[PDB]
Amino acid sequence: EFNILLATDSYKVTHYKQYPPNTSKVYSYFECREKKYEETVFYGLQYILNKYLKGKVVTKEKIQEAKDVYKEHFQDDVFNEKGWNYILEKYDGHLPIEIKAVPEGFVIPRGNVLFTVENTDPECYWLTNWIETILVQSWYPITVATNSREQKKILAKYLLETSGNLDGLEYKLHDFGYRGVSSQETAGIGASAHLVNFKGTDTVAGLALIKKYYGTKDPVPGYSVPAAEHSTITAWGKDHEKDAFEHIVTQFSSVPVSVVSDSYDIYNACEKIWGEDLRHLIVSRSTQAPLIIRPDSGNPLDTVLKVLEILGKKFPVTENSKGYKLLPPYLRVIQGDGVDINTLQEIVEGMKQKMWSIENIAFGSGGGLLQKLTRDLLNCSFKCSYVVTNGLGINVFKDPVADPNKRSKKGRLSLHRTPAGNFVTLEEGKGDLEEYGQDLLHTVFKNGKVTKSYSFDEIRKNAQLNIEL
Amino acid sequence: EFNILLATDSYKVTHYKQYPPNTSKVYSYFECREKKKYEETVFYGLQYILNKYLKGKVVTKEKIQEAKDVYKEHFQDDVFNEKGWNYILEKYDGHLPIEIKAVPEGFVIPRGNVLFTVENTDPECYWLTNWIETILVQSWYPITVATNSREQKKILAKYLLETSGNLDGLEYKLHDFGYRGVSSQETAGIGASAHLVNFKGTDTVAGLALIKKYYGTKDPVPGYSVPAAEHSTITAWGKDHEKDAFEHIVTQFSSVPVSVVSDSYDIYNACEKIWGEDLRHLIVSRSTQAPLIIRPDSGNPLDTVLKVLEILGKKFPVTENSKGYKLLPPYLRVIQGDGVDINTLQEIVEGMKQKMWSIENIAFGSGGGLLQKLTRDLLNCSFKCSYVVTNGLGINVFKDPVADPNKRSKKGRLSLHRTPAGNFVTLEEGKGDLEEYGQDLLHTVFKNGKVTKSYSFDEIRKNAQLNIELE
Ligand SMILES: Nc1cccc(C(=O)N2CCC(CCCCNC(=O)/C=C/c3cccnc3)CC2)c1
Ligand SMILES: Nc1cccc(C(=O)N2CCC(CCCCNC(=O)/C=C/c3cccnc3)CC2)c1
Repeated sequence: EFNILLATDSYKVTHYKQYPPNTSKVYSYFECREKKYEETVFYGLQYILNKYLKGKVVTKEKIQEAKDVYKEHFQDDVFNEKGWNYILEKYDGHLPIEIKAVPEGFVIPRGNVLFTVENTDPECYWLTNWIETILVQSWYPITVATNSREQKKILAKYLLETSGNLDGLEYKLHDFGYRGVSSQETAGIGASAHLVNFKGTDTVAGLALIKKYYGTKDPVPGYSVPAAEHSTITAWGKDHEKDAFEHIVTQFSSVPVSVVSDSYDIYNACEKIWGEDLRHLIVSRSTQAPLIIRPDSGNPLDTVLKVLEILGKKFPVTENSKGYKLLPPYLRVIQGDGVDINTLQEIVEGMKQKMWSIENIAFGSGGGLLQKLTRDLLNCSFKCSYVVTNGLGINVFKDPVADPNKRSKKGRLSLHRTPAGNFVTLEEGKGDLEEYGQDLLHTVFKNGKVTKSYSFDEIRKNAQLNIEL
Repeated sequence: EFNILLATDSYKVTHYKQYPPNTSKVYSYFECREKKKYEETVFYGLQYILNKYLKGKVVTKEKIQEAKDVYKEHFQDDVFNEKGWNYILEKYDGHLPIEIKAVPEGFVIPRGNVLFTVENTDPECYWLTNWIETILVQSWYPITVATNSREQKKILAKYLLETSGNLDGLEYKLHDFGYRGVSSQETAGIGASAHLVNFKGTDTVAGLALIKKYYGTKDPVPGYSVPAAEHSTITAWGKDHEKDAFEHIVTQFSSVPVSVVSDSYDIYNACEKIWGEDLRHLIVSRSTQAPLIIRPDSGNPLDTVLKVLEILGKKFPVTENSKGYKLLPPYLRVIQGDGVDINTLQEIVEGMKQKMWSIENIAFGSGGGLLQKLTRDLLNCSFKCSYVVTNGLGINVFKDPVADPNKRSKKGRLSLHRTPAGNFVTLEEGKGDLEEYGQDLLHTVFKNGKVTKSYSFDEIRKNAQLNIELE
């Protein structure tokens, strides 16, 4: 079972002995520090509040387990047993913490307060930063959701330019990342974050997480279709690739079906197998049930362009109302190898230059989508900005000489709309002056309870692109 | 609760309809594919997966029904192999009819070798082998963390031995700072445990419980830490009182090593004029067991380390060790734990060496670089079907994409062997059966729902030792 007393960085065990004597308040905040990626989608806090922070999180057994572990880990008795016991006894093991946060799905420029944390009992001054470690992990769903939304912006731009509309947008970036993340837990968190922006996923773990922690009106938040893998083609033998293809598209004759076509020779597969031997099985398919040809190797742009050129010579191409070429409706491509935000841009731009509509393609992304991301992409960071010691509040901050980008904010913070409707973070308690209206942060956790929450449907609404609105 | 029926890539739900008819066996393997440097990989983490997710009764009627219900909506179609999952429930009380054979954990194996194989033990469950690809391929993560951590240990060992003449302290020279910087609690425990294969210092507490539960150590714990400050504990004093914070902290922890982040405002002033003058008397009186460890945390990591050492060498008595390298007094050391990854680590120790500073002077912390800034394509960790039985005939299967020979997979039944010169070879096409190469190094570790062979964390560490530590 999870034990919050064992879910912090080791050094934080020792911090209660380091703050100024008679400190009754430690007040901290989270931002995606300013330094590409100008605005971040705030998502994932609610998962952490519910799974890890709410309710009775301290027990006698957890305190004893922690004590025993830390005694050996530090080769010394430095653990605040009394401090944890106080929480157990006074609050029935509910954390005396208040968290205020911007609504989930909100899209906020860099360098703004996203949430704040403070203790609600003077005895628990040390608890605010105990829980930095677990809260800072919100970087991950924030960053996944942000980077996925940034890819959506690219796809929207190019789809609108090449087709005149956004039809199909929220299926154009499919999550392939389940195997390529670091754990089952990560898989669910990251896949949920991608689903803020798109509807297509193979990372099944995302569905249960959303259902449990956020909720949707629809039975599920994301969808998939049948598709082949190398094992299901290659198992037939090298000389029987055509047989595998015929079997699979016949098994799935009335739903869209993706078929990995590069086991031996993508270009032969497209030109000869699909384009000649099995063409009669493709041209007969419903518009609601296309064959989706999947290359999976080689230079992504060059491979997509060559696959399209092949198919456009074997199948009847049309020219849409914008002047771009369009495969027949029973035939599409999915490129799901080497896709990240940079190659995504390269591919759609190269397709546009060769007069191929983005309607012809969808993308899959695995590691690029869910794994090839770090906390330093958006500089997601938690810092103390205010303390009260001997009854006096002081504004506190770091400001390292050699790196002004690491300067932190001072004092009590609030988030506001400017007169032009942008965001601003007021420091030093200046929000109290009421020159910029009401604080946009809401209390979402207090004293062991989640006090405000968002459905997944609301999060999605909040995270929509302008071009969509 | 975890449901293995919902723990696969969605498309794999449809694959039972795609394999050739009359297929009784699907046999697949995992490797860290070679790429025409990370030449060798530490095999670690499978045992976690086997125990946590794969062993015992993993199928129930309720799990079947919930998968069925989710998949109907997710696919907008009924494609789920309810019959096949029910078969396992009724026939094997929900235990997976799968055999997995693996190289022992901690083993260090060159790229492009079989590390483990998976096959179904019941013909009806031909589809189950690749169902569990997704969950098993996540072993990429502990392998990669353990590998990348070991490659960093190789760099540290080289420069420590050069600058000092020995490896003392090596075991503590790369500390895990990564708990906040990973994507989840579960990742934290897995990655931290992988780093501890190579080192003994960690602040990622999650790693300890994982090792205790799934591997085990003769010692009470596998990893250790010391007291240390963060910006909050310094800055909470007010800037004008940074010296008061330092004094308070080193006096609180006067008898153990203590790390004190020193860059809140001006790292150079803190070193030269706070530690180097105002509080010097509290540092020179410390035990060799209980040094002050000054922690910069900003600026160019090499430049900052070199400037910090230059300042400290002017304020504190420096000696020259027997190799000619400068050494701080024993009550004073440095920890650099900003911007550290395998590339910057190398830069910093080389820069130190060029300026005649012993690596004895320094330890490193690494967070995102150690545990998060890694992907499955670093070592090309990959799982592929290499053998099937169809109509009772075994056939060697493989991929070989025309545009990428690096993605060619191995053929047939595989086995891993020592070569006559003591290297490793993977034999393909069942050639291991010829017995020209001594015993297969793959052992059965899972069979029909049971974990059949386990390794302690101690054994894993032994297996993963560096040669230089052997020598
Ligand atoms: N306009 C346009 C253009 C392209 C297509 C379409 C269209 O019909 N759809 C949009 C795409 C949507 C999903 C397709 C997933 C296919 N699945 C795979 O390829 C699975 C691979 C995989 C690989 C590795 C790991 N896990 C899974 C089906 C509907 C429309
Ligand atoms: N030769 C030599 C050279 C350098 C030192 C030493 C020496 O005494 N040791 C080696 C190092 C070992 C551990 C020190 C960790 C200190 N912890 C921190 O700085 C924690 C920071 C942090 C930051 C972010 C997230 N989590 C934690 C103490 C023993 C010997």
